[PDB]
Parts: sequence; C-alpha cells; structure tokens
Amino acid sequence: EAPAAVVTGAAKRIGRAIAVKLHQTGYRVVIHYHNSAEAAVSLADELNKERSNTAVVCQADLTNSNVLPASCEEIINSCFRAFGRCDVLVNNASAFYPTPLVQGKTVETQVAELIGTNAIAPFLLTMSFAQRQSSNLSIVNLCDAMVDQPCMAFSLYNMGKHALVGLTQSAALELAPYGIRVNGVAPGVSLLPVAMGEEEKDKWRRKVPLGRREASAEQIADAVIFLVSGSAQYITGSIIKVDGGLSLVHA
Amino acid sequence: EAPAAVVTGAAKRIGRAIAVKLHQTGYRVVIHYHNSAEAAVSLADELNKERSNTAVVCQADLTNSNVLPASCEEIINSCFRAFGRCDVLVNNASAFYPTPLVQGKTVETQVAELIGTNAIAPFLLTMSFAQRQSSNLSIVNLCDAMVDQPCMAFSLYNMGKHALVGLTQSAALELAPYGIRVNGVAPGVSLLPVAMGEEEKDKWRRKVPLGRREASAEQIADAVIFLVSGSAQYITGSIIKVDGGLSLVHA
Amino acid sequence: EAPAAVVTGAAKRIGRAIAVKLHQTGYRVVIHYHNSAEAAVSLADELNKERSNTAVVCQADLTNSNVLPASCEEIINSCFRAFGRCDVLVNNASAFYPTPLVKTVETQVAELIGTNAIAPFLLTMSFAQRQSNLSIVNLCDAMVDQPCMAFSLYNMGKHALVGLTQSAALELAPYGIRVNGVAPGVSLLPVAMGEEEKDKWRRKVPLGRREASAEQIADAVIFLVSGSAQYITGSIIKVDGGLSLVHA
Amino acid sequence: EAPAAVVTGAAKRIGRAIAVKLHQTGYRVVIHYHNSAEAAVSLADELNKERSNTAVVCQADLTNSNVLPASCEEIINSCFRAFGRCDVLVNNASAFYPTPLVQGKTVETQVAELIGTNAIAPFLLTMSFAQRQSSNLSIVNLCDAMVDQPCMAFSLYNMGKHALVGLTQSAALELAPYGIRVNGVAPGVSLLPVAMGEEEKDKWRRKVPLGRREASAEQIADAVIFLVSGSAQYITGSIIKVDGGLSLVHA
Ligand SMILES: NC(=O)c1ccc[n+]([C@@H]2O[C@H](COP(=O)([O-])OP(=O)(O)OC[C@H]3O[C@@H](n4cnc5c(N)ncnc54)[C@H](OP(=O)(O)O)[C@@H]3O)[C@@H](O)[C@H]2O)c1
Ligand SMILES: NC(=O)c1ccc[n+]([C@@H]2O[C@H](COP(=O)([O-])OP(=O)(O)OC[C@H]3O[C@@H](n4cnc5c(N)ncnc54)[C@H](OP(=O)(O)O)[C@@H]3O)[C@@H](O)[C@H]2O)c1
Ligand SMILES: NC(=O)c1ccc[n+]([C@@H]2O[C@H](COP(=O)([O-])OP(=O)(O)OC[C@H]3O[C@@H](n4cnc5c(N)ncnc54)[C@H](OP(=O)(O)O)[C@@H]3O)[C@@H](O)[C@H]2O)c1
Ligand SMILES: NC(=O)c1ccc[n+]([C@@H]2O[C@H](COP(=O)([O-])OP(=O)(O)OC[C@H]3O[C@@H](n4cnc5c(N)ncnc54)[C@H](OP(=O)(O)O)[C@@H]3O)[C@@H](O)[C@H]2O)c1
Ligand SMILES: *C(=O)c1cccc(-c2[nH]c3nc(N)nc(N)c3c2C#N)c1
Ligand SMILES: *C(=O)c1cccc(-c2[nH]c3nc(N)nc(N)c3c2C#N)c1
Ligand SMILES: *C(=O)c1cccc(-c2[nH]c3nc(N)nc(N)c3c2C#N)c1
Ligand SMILES: *C(=O)c1cccc(-c2[nH]c3nc(N)nc(N)c3c2C#N)c1
Repeated sequence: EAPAAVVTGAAKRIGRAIAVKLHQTGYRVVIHYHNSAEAAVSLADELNKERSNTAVVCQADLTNSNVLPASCEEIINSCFRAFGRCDVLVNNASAFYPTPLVQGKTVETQVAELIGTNAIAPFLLTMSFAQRQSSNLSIVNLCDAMVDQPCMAFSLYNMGKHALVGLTQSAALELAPYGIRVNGVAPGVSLLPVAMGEEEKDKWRRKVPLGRREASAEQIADAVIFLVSGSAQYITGSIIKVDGGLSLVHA
Repeated sequence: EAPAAVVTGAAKRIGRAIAVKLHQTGYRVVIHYHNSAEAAVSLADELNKERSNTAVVCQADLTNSNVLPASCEEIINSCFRAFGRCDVLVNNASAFYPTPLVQGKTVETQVAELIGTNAIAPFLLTMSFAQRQSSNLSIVNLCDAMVDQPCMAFSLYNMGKHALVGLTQSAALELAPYGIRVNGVAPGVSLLPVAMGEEEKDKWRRKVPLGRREASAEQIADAVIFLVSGSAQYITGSIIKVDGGLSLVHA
Repeated sequence: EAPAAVVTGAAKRIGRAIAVKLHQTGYRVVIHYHNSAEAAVSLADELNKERSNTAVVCQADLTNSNVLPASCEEIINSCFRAFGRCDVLVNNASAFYPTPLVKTVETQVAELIGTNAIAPFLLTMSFAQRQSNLSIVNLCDAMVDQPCMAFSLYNMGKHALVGLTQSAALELAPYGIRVNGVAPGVSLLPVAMGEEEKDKWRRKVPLGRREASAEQIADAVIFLVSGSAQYITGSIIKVDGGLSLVHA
Repeated sequence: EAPAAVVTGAAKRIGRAIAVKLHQTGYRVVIHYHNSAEAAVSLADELNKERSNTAVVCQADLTNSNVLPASCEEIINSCFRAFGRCDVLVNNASAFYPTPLVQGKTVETQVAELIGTNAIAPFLLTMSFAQRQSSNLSIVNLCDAMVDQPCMAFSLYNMGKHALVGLTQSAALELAPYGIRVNGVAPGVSLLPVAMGEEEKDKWRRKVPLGRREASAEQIADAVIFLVSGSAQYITGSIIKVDGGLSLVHA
C-alpha cells in the first residue's frame, strides 16, 4: 500500500509543489487549505487524474484559538479517513506580514495568526500525528533561513519561526523512540509575496550569491522529498537551509 | 533622578534577586507578580525601608488571552505612574512544566500559559515599553542556555524560549534607532524547583563543569546588571549564557 | 561524459562508502589515501571491475607543511589527469585523537589542523582555480559545540572547517561552485575504541540507540552533490540521530 | 597583592584599551607586542608612571612555527617573572588580511600567520597558562561577531576565528575543574583598519543599527573587564557579542 502525507497550506506556491512532488514519489496526499478552495480542489483533480483516489482536500483555519487543537486533530483524522494511514506531515502553511513594535487587525489577532500558523498549529498537528501512530514516519517543518537576520518589523513572524525551530528539536528528541523523525527545510528567498512590488523582489534577488535568483518552489520541495526519503533514515532534528547562500551575506 | 525598572515575576528566586540588585544600583522598581502577593509586598517593604518611594508592586496574569495586551500596557503604565519614567524592562516571569506530545489543564491552556508567559507577554511588554518612548534604555529577556538541547517533553516551554530569542533579536534590530538596547541572559541550571529532591538537584549539579553546582539567583542578576549598565552601551541582540559550561557538555 | 569526484581518505570506513556510492551514482572517482594503499587499490579494483577506467588512487600526506599546497594541487591534478575534469571534491580525510591542555604538540597542530581544515582549504583553492554541477562537501562534526573532553585541536579543526564551508560557499557562489557539509554525530566508531565505550555512545542516540552506518553518511553526501540540491550552498546537514539534541 | 594579566597585541588599538582598563581596575599587565615596540614601551611607561612596577613589555612573533609553543610558554613565563602570578590571559593579537580562493606572501605563510595568531597561539598560550597555575583565573578570547556572515575572500582569517570559538568552548569545558573560566568577546565593527579609506569606514558604520557607528575600543574593553570580574564567576564558554546589532542585519 502507498504511504500518505498531509501538507498544510498546499493549494499554492511551495506547499503545492511539495504536494505535487510527494505525489510523484508515490504518496497519497491530504491537501490542506484555508481560503484557497478553488486552487486546492483543482490540485486534487490534477493529482487523482494521474492516480485515482490519491488526493483529498481538507479545509482549516490554523489561527490560534481554543478550537485549534480540534482543527489540527481533524486534519490528521482526515488523512486516516481518506487513506487509512498517515506517514508524513509537512507543516508549510504560514501567515507572513509586518507587526511593528512602534505605532487593520488587532494585535491579539496578529499574535493568533502569526504564532498560530507558524508554531502552535505545527505543535498541535505534530501531537495528533504522533498520537495516531517497514514504516518511514517523519515530519518536515518549513522554517526560515533568515531567523537570526530577521526582516525589519516582523517580530511576531520571526518569533513564530524561532518557535518552529524549538519544536523541530524538541519533537525530534521526544518522538525518536517511536521511529518518527522531525526535520526542517529553511528557504531563504523563494517564491516572493504576490503583493510585493517588482523593485523589492529584484532587490532581494540581487542579494543571493548563488545565481542572484530566488529558489523555485521545486527546489524547496526537493529538500523535503530528501528528508522524508529512505536516504535520510538517520536524520532527525536537522534543518537544511535551501537559500543559495543568502544567510551568509553580511549587511 | 533615579531610573526605573520593571521586573516581571519579581516576588521570588531569580526575579527577586534581579529587582534587589537593580534597586541596590539605584533603580526604582516595579515588582510584578501573579500569585505571590505576600512575597512581592514583603520585597517592596524591604526595598522602601532602604529608600522611601522606590518600589511598588503590580499584579497581572501573563497567560496569553484577548486581555493580555491591555494587561502588559498597564504594567508599563504602572511604572510611569509610580516613577515618571521607565528605563528598564526585565522579562523574567515564566511558566514551566512538561507538555508531552503523546499520551487536568487542557492543551490550549498550556499553550496560553507557556507561550504567553515566555514569549507573547514579553513581546507586548516590549511594544508598550517602546511606545512610551544621559538616558540608557534597555530590555533584558530571561532566556535559556539549554534551548538547543531541550528537556524531554517540554516542547511548549522550549518553543516559548526559542520565540524569546527571536524577539530579543527582532526587537534589538527594530528598537536600536530609539536607543533601546535588547539583550538576554540565559541560565543553564540556576535555582532548582522548590519541591525537587536534593538527590535530583544533584543530578543536574553534577553535570555543571564549573564547580558542579547551580548558579545563584545573584549570579544571574549580575549579568542583567551588566547588560543594563553604562558598560554595555554598544551591546544589543546579545544573549549571555550564565551556565557554568553546562551547555558544552555532551550527553 | 561522466563527472568525476575526489574523495580524501577514501580507502576505508566513511570515505570508502562515499566513494562507492558516488561510483554507483555514475561518478568516476579518485580514491585518495595516505597509509592505506592496499585498501585503496582493492577499492579501485572492485570499482573498475564494475566499470573499466572509472577509479584511480592518489597518495598524499595531508599534514600541514611547506609541501601541503603542492600535495593538494596534485590531488586535484590527478583527477584532471585521469578523467579530464573534476566536478566534486569530498573533504573526508581526518586525523582524530586527544590533545589535552594540561608526538610534539607542534606535530599535533600540523596533523589535526592540517587534515581537518588546512588541506580542505588548499584542495578548495585548487579545485576552484582549475574551473555542469560543481560542488564541494566537507565532513564536519555534529558535536562541534558539545565537544569531546580534551580534543581541543580536533575541535578547532572542525570549527575551522565550518568557517571554510561558509566562506568558500559565499566566495565560490559566482562560479556555480556549491559548498556544503555533512556532520555525523556518531557513525563508525574508532577501531581502537573499547567495545564498552562504543556501547556508551550508541546508548545516547535517540533514533535507534545505534551509530550511523557509513552508507547513511554517504546518502547525505549523495544528496548534496545531486541536481536535487542545486540551490543549497553553505548548508551543513547533521546526520546524527538526534545525538546533538541530547543534554548532559 | 594585585593580580596580573597578559594581553597579546596590546601596543595599540583594542589590545591597548584592554590593558589600560585592566590596569585601572588594579591589574599588573604584560603588554605583548610584535613589531610595535615604540607604542608598547610608551604604553608601559604611562602605566608605570601611574603605579610603578605594574607594566612590562614582551616581544613575540605569534606566527605558527615549530617554536611557537616555546614562544607562548615564554610569554606566560614573562608574567610570572615580573609579577609572581598570572591571573588573566587576553588573546587579542590577530593577523587580518584577505586570502582569495581564486587568483606577496606564500600561502604557507598566510596560513601560519592567520591560523597562528588567531587560533594556534591562543591554544598554546592557553596550555601554558593552565599548566602554570579565593582567586579568579580566566581567559578572554577576542572573537568576531561576523564569523557566520563573513567578509568576502577572508577564508583563512575566518577559519582562524571559527577555530578560536572551538578553543573557547573546548577550553572552558576542560579547564573548569581548575577554576579557569574561558570566554570570548566578539566585536562586529570596532576601530577600522588604519589603511581603510574614510568613505569605506562610513559604509560599515552606516550598517550598524545602534548608532550607525563602530564600537570604541573602550566599549570592547568593557566587556572583557566584565568577563574577568567577580560579576562573571559562573560564566564560562560564553561569547559576548559587542556589535551594535550588526550581526542581525540581513544583506
Ligand atoms: N516564500 C519564501 O521566500 C519563504 C522564505 C522563508 C520561509 N518560507 C516558508 O516556506 C513556507 C512556504 O512559503 P510560501 O511563501 O509558499 O507560503 P505562503 O504562500 O505565504 O503561505 C502558504 C499558505 O499558508 C496558508 N495560510 C496562511 N494563513 C493561514 C491560516 N490562518 N490558516 C491556515 N493556513 C494559512 C495559506 O493558505 P490559503 O491560500 O489556502 O489561505 C497560504 O496559501 C512557509 O512556511 C514560509 O514561512 C518561505
Ligand atoms: N531556574 C533555572 O534554572 C532557569 C533555567 C533557564 C532559564 N530560566 C529562566 O529564568 C527566569 C527566572 O527563573 P525562575 O526559576 O526564578 O522562575 P520561576 O520561579 O519558575 O518563575 C518565576 C515567576 O514567574 C511567574 N509566573 C508564572 N506563571 C505566570 C503567569 N501566568 N503570569 C504571570 N506570571 C507568572 C511566577 O510569579 P508568582 O509567584 O507571582 O505567581 C513565578 O514566581 C525564567 O524566565 C526562567 O525560564 C531559569
Ligand atoms: N566516524 C564518526 O563517528 C565521525 C563523527 C564525526 C565526524 N566524522 C568525520 O567524518 C569523516 C570520516 O570519518 P571516519 O571515522 O571515516 O574517518 P577516519 O577513519 O578517522 O579517517 C579517515 C581517513 O583519513 C585519512 N587521514 C588521516 N590522517 C591523514 C593525513 N595526515 N593525511 C592524509 N590522510 C589522512 C586516513 O587515511 P589512510 O588510512 O589512507 O591513512 C583515514 O583512513 C572525518 O572527516 C571525520 O572527522 C566522523
Ligand atoms: N577592529 C575590529 O573591528 C574587529 C572586528 C572583529 C574582531 N576583532 C578582534 O578584536 C581584536 C583586536 O582588534 P584590532 O583591530 O585592535 O587588532 P589589530 O590592530 O589588527 O591587531 C592587534 C595586534 O595584533 C598583533 N599581531 C598581528 N600579527 C602578529 C604576529 N604575527 N605575531 C604577534 N602579534 C601579531 C599586532 O601587534 P604589533 O602591532 O605589535 O605588530 C597588532 O597590533 C582582534 O583579535 C580582532 O580580530 C576586531
Ligand atoms: C524575513 O525575515 C524574510 C526574508 C526572506 C523571505 C521571507 C519569507 N517568509 C515567508 N513566509 C511566508 N509564509 N510567505 C512568504 N512569502 C515569505 C517570505 C518571503 N519573501 C522572510
Ligand atoms: C530544560 O530545558 C531545562 C534545563 C535546565 C533548567 C531549566 C529551567 N527552566 C526554568 N524556567 C522556569 N520558569 N523555572 C524553572 N525552575 C526553570 C528551570 C529549572 N530548573 C530547564
Ligand atoms: C567528539 O567531539 C566526537 C564525538 C563523536 C564522534 C567524533 C568523531 N570524530 C572523528 N573523526 C575522525 N577522523 N575519525 C573518527 N573515528 C571520529 C569520531 C568518532 N567516533 C568525535
Ligand atoms: C569580516 O569578516 C569582518 C567584519 C568586521 C570586522 C572585521 C575585522 N576583523 C579584524 N581583525 C583584526 N585583527 N583587525 C581588524 N581591524 C579587524 C577587523 C576590522 N575592521 C572583519
């Protein structure tokens, strides 16, 4: 039987590319999404057309709240319901926007979104994933190669991504006796924000030492595929930068 | 005029020793507390005996919630109302307990407490601190030297402390133009929990290369004193381990 | 045309596994050795049995000296001579023994810092100077911040190797040369080490309470040289079964 | 009796500031120097004029060679000979210049100077200091806050500074049982090279978030003074950045 993977925030961009590659490697996939319903169902069709009964969608808001644990349990439950198993969790979904320290969402909303999506939901998902467990079980967290050289005024985002590092490490340690690996992949600049002006994009591109270009979504996914594969069986608690040297560049 | 400091969770143990030494150095202090009113009041009385009108207490729950921002703004305001100013914020209060990933606080409460005290309250206190602003303004976050070799099954605690490194860095960068420096002190093993058997304390003590003992609260306070002093005026984004070499010791 | 790879210290143990896998992936390989001539040649014989003229051996002391630069230049020339090209350099060779703070100490400097950092720097200079999917992989150490007691110089060499990884990644990026690392925790334990001291280390490893095989270290190396890692440079991948996460 | 300190490369710039400050704190100091004999005795004269018999010079090349161990052993011997003890060792001397990987001195000589001054000499001096020994013994290594975002084409220097981090850690661990603490101080930009053009100094200055200026040599020396002081007696294996936030600024 074919193994199954959950990918959060998988309707578009990097998450989609991870879902597509996992699928091409032989996985059945839960394509989680929040707002991008059309793109998610569209991807599940593309996939199932290629191999029938291999992709389902699963809608969930991953903002922090008192129901997030239930929501996360349900994303995992959904994989077992469609496919009878859950081998791989990829925590990819993430909110990303500035939260300046000094002065239209309230600040409690900003905490819930940025820390929910980037850290707490991954914790809750990781918890449900393990509670529900030949086998090659692993988790891959989408981290950030620039965590120690952060975007200006992005303190909540950055705090989320730092937490995700801590979770990668704590979970690898605690879950290792159960044969579940936990690793990360840390893009530098990859697919840039849709809302970002083209001048800002180029300004980021020209900083990258390897090819003066952002990573493709496919390049991020390749690292993911490696970490879940048989060639990474002794790897746990590792975070692989996939940043073309960007974090190596001084101010 | 004497500068003023806020110390969170200042009733006991490390934060008390921090508030004491700060006061000894000529700071006026807001002693924040959650449940330990009697120790907090007793500390304020001892301090006011040394110098009249130099200590006040301030009670608040720092658990994450919709009211946390106002609570943190109110703690900063309390310093200004007492002393006319606020030069130093020390984020010391912290919840600490296991949150195993597998197998009666609900998990959303644990999240709120662990991530609220260790990370989100610090962020909101930082916001309110900066919003309200010779002078030497700084923030010191109480971090954790073992954050990359975490305690088994303390994943939410650990996630909190990592998020705290993130804030320390992100805030140093963003607040440096206001002349606010932001740093950390990272104990390894300091004062062990009150109930802990001495035999269990000895397992940790024995691990410490420098003296086979835990740091006193006073030794942790010394590093805070240094970070706030005129001797550290170019230091921001720095986290000083005060750990006796514990973090260098392999398994 | 098949790409070619230099592997230093490739007669035995992890270097041999890296060479074999590179060969199984389709590389032609230079098997560098210092004392292990017999083992180096039997590897090459075995590899050339699978495919003729795809494995050569290359001898050199990698101890720091006045002659090390030439020696390192020659290891690279030996790949160009055998195969017309050099696509991959694996810095694996390494001296490893204690140097307590309280052989002459100057010889320990020369071996431990020469093998672990200086020779890698010189091999990197020569690789780049003679210059598709080009990369260098350095064998680092996952325990480099929780070092073994009384192993200063080794630890200094492995920290230096981290710095070279980073500096060379940054500086060779414009030539399309990627520079990465693989950091074993505990893999094949030293031959001398007592079986009881071996079991103490095995017990510490969270993922399976066993060391990494050489093949597991090599898989990471294979990934790093592959078209699947074309945006990765200045990365060091730990392959340590979580050992580095385990507090004292 | 007053304690004694050895400061390598102490004739000028940061080394001088450390020796001066250590002197004002009440230390007797060995002023090690290499080529700067005039500045070195001139400093020793000044300091001896404040307190007679409290400063001596000591000439040594710290380039790696087969006699380097003897040279480093004799530096320590020179402190015991002048003062009857050696409490503090500051490893400040450093060669600093580019060594491009792709194309003056031979490369053997570049290795010996850059790795010698920055790593090997400090290791040997550490062996010698330890071998000679309520007091307060410590070593302070002058590191580099930018080691993970290094200067382009400075690989050997950068390798030297990484090695010095490894020494700081390995030595703190191995020497702790002897009550010898080993720490570091890591400038980002402090005094710029004398040969640097002012236009180019300002480029680096503008990168610093905290004041858009370089650290004064006194500001570096302050962190050294803290680490050797009784306020740091539980600190070992710690490297304190003094970089004004420079290391946190992305490309
Ligand atoms: N792009 C980069 O350069 C870069 C750099 C460093 C790290 N990363 C990391 O790499 C990963 C992928 O990056 P990306 O740019 O592809 O991500 P992205 O497009 O910004 O976000 C991916 C998805 O996250 C989901 N999401 C946002 N808020 C959510 C919420 N409250 N609940 C549930 N899902 C939510 C969205 O789903 P819907 O569209 O379905 O609403 C979105 O499509 C992220 O974790 C990111 O932090 C990316
Ligand atoms: N002790 C160590 O070995 C060690 C090691 C690494 C890091 N640290 C860090 O150093 C700092 C001080 O350590 P410690 O051992 O002295 O801390 P602690 O005694 O465990 O806790 C300090 C105070 O935190 C306050 N607190 C807990 N939950 C709270 C909440 N929901 N709202 C508001 N306040 C709350 C409590 O105040 P009340 O008593 O008023 O309720 C408590 O007295 C902490 O940040 C800790 O993480 C300590
Ligand atoms: N095994 C582990 O647990 C572990 C852990 C962390 C890192 N690593 C790293 O992974 C790599 C391989 O590990 P290993 O255990 O396979 O290495 P190893 O067996 O200790 O040494 C590998 C080879 O290095 C060569 N070498 C030693 N001194 C030399 C010199 N002066 N000049 C030239 N070559 C020399 C030797 O070649 P000859 O036999 O031909 O003389 C030896 O066979 C090393 O870089 C090591 O530091 C290993
Ligand atoms: N300046 C900065 O921005 C900065 C940045 C990062 C780290 N640091 C660290 O802070 C420390 C002091 O910096 P600095 O700029 O003041 O240093 P510096 O002026 O470059 O050098 C200090 C002294 O090092 C000695 N030295 C050089 N080569 C030597 C050799 N072969 N043998 C013996 N001694 C030798 C020289 O002594 P003589 O003059 O007597 O020949 C020199 O005056 C250094 O370790 C440096 O790497 C500085
Ligand atoms: C700043 O710290 C930073 C630098 C480069 C790239 C990022 C980044 N993180 C992201 N997360 C999410 N969810 N989505 C996007 N688009 C990004 C980006 C970008 N660009 C942050
Ligand atoms: C495990 O990660 C760990 C090791 C050593 C010391 C600690 C530690 N963190 C704490 N935070 C708080 N708020 N209170 C206490 N007592 C502690 C301790 C301890 N001991 C954690
Ligand atoms: C101590 O720092 C340390 C812990 C685990 C494993 C190693 C290690 N480094 C090595 N280098 C070389 N060249 N050869 C071997 N065998 C090893 C080992 C081991 N085991 C060091
Ligand atoms: C590059 O890696 C880098 C950035 C900032 C400052 C330095 C630096 N290192 C030095 N070492 C020595 N011995 N002397 C000086 N002047 C410097 C400087 C500077 N500036 C390197």
